[PDB]
Amino acid sequence: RRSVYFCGSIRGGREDQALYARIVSRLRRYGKVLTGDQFIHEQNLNWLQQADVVVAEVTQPSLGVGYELGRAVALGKPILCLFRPQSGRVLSAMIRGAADGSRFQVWDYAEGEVETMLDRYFEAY
Amino acid sequence: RRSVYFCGSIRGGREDQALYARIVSRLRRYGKVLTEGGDQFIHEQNLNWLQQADVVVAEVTQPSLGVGYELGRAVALGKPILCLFRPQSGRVLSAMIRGAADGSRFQVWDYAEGEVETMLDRYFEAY
Ligand SMILES: CN1N=C(N)c2cn([C@@H]3O[C@H](COP(=O)(O)O)[C@@H](O)[C@H]3O)c3ncnc1c23
Ligand SMILES: CN1N=C(N)c2cn([C@@H]3O[C@H](COP(=O)(O)O)[C@@H](O)[C@H]3O)c3ncnc1c23
Repeated sequence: RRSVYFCGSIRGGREDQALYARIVSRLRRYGKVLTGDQFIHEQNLNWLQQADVVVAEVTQPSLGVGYELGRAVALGKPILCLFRPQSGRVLSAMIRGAADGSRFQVWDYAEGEVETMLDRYFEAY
Repeated sequence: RRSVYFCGSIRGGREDQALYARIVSRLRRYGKVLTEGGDQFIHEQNLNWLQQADVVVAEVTQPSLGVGYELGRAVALGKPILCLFRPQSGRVLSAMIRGAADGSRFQVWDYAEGEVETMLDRYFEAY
């Protein structure tokens, strides 16, 4: 059974929290979902090393999500970023520009599509 | 000359623009500041500068994917890091940045809005 690490804004804001729950619920079909500040950081870094794939929802700007992505790229992890363009935001150049189409992927989606997007990525992975 | 890479929110919000310019100015005293095609060019140019950099300085008060990402890449390259956070903002700093501190290779310092130059001074003559 493969490991999935999911990334989503917390102190950047909990606006998309309910959408994170849907993503996590869907990911459970595709693997085990892995996901006092030092302990938080070390436990997360531990789980990040274990993960076979990293999935982030990057619509809500977040330091932690970005940092997780950064450590994940350096660890050679396959990454999927999901961004909602209809949110009115322009995605961070550093995230969007990291997309190489294989190891680092960034997918634009509509709020109601999230499940079908996840299925599409994993049915190809 | 010594190279400094500076990180600050752009697409996460420009609330702290002025404070970055203040930081950049002071950093110029301690070395060359590398940070003054599309997004792919921006990422590639920035990774190149990050690799060259001797030290990484980030203002982490405004939440930002890019800043976090840069800090993540920087840790993995083994760069010395300094994060500055402003508790006056009312925000609670991300656990992942605050928890990433080891007090030498990765420092996270709290500051008040008039202390920014004096905080930067402290780090560089202890560097
Ligand atoms: C209590 N707490 N606080 C966080 N800020 C915090 C951040 N994170 C991780 O970092 C990301 C959120 O970063 P922030 O939005 O900066 O909070 C999430 O993807 C989490 O995996 C956490 N994981 C467990 N507990 C956490 C946190
Ligand atoms: C045009 N543009 N847009 C960005 N979002 C953007 C982000 N960044 C880098 O990423 C950090 C800001 O990321 P975001 O706040 O997510 O935009 C800064 O510290 C910059 O070094 C950039 N560097 C040059 N040009 C940029 C950007």
